[PDB]
Amino acid sequence: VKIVTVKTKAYPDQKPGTSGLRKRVKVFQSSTNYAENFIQSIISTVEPAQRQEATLVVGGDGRFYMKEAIQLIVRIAAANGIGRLVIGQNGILSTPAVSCIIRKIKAIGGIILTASHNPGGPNGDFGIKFNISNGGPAPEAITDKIFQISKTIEEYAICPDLKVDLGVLGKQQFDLENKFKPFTVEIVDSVEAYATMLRNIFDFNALKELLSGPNRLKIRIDAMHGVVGPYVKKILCEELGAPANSAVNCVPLEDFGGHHPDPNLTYAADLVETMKSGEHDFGAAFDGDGDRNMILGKHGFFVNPSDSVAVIAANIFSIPYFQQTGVRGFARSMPTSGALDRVANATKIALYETPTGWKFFGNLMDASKLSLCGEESFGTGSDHIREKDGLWAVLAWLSILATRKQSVEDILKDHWHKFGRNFFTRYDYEEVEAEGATKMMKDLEALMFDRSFVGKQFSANDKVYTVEKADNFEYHDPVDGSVSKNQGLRLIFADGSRIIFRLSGTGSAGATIRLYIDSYEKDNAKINQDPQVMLAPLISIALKVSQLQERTGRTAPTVIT
Repeated sequence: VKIVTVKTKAYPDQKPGTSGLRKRVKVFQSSTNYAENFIQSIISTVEPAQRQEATLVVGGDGRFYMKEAIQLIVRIAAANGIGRLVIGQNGILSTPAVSCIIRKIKAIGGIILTASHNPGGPNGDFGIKFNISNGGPAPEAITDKIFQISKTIEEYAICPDLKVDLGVLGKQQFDLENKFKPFTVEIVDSVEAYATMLRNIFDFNALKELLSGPNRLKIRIDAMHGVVGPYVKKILCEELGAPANSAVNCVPLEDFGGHHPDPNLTYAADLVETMKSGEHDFGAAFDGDGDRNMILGKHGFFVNPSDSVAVIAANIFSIPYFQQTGVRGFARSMPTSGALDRVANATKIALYETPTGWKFFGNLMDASKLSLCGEESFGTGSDHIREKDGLWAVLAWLSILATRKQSVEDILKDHWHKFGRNFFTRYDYEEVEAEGATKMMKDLEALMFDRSFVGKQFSANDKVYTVEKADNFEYHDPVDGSVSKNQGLRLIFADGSRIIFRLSGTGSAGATIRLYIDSYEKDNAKINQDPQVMLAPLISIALKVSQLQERTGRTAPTVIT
């Protein structure tokens, strides 16, 4: 194989965010050398003397164009001095799977081809996420260095003629012009190391009795035609024994079967109606790269992502890994409910309120300060890998059903009687006109920081809402030193209820308003009722204090969660 150098011309817009460079498929296949430039810039943050001994892991959610880009990663990595590439079979590797192999085989990092829940196909989205040696996403110092290089890149090295086969397991070696050591491409099965990790974390024997034995928990798992389908089939059906019919949408399709792979009540509607009839006792959906999850009980009973991290924490010792490893810290992002705090306070185990996104979670985990973490945006994880893990949340849930022998609904009623209930909902007011929004935020801030704001009685219906605290949330990371300022506007009442305002403003399209309401109820009688009824007093207080119908003219939200 020949090593060629191609004189290219740099691109202005290749700024990789916390979730890698995400750009619609069209840009990648029509903008000459866009992919090449970004791949050669990623390879370039890796120091020459460290390249020959370096192994990079490669793989992605399976969406359209993933195979072309992998053949690009191989050719450039080869011509560039990279010794070895471990590619998942067929290029398929899930995001929690790639984190798992990087850590296992001590790889330099990995390149993951995924655009998460964002759709795929020719008129779909395409991303290139870079993960580093600890197995987690690259941190800002590395993402910006990729950025500066992609902006000033003049030329990139490639082996044009080289073409590995992705369906063949095993090792492939190639010889590169005059280079003394050969290039190794190793095709690994996609599920093996990941299931070997899960085997030592969970008690597969109890789960096999649950799913196969006379009692048989009749489950329903929808993998929405993304990367986790292979993993459901191999681990839950073949190894654990669940019927073949338990695994819905489990064949990775390039266009995700023309649908958004987003684990929520709106997009996993087919699973939600299927759960309503009553025949299944458990259901779950996952996103395109397998790191987010939706738990469903009997008849469609929605288990809220904030309640779920708290249920798993309240039973965490039912899982072999926690029994042997110990629980060294709990964590949630700030917009997520206070349910996890009610569980954490019942113990001498530390809780951390952090901004949105994994980096906050990751650093605590590397500092040996975090074992279980969750986000209200269908995200759950632990320190086994350095990314979130959808199927791990499902096996943790089946591990709690196995031990408990109660239905999902019963586990939650018990939970709310022990810990009280944190009613939670989330209103997504997608894209508004920036001036009104900034006004609403500055107004609110002013009003919130007053000498008479605090302690004051705000009210409606059965209870009284006394403002115990009110700020614009900022975080000082204990590990990398960064300070994330003005993360969200929040009103905190004395009973425990909260209202968080978060403005996702885009200097390209507009400004999205995310309204989060967390309302703590401790009464034995009010705990089991409907969330929108119990949350309406605090939602109208949020519209009456923010003056949303006023400054941005919006009446109802785009989405409710």
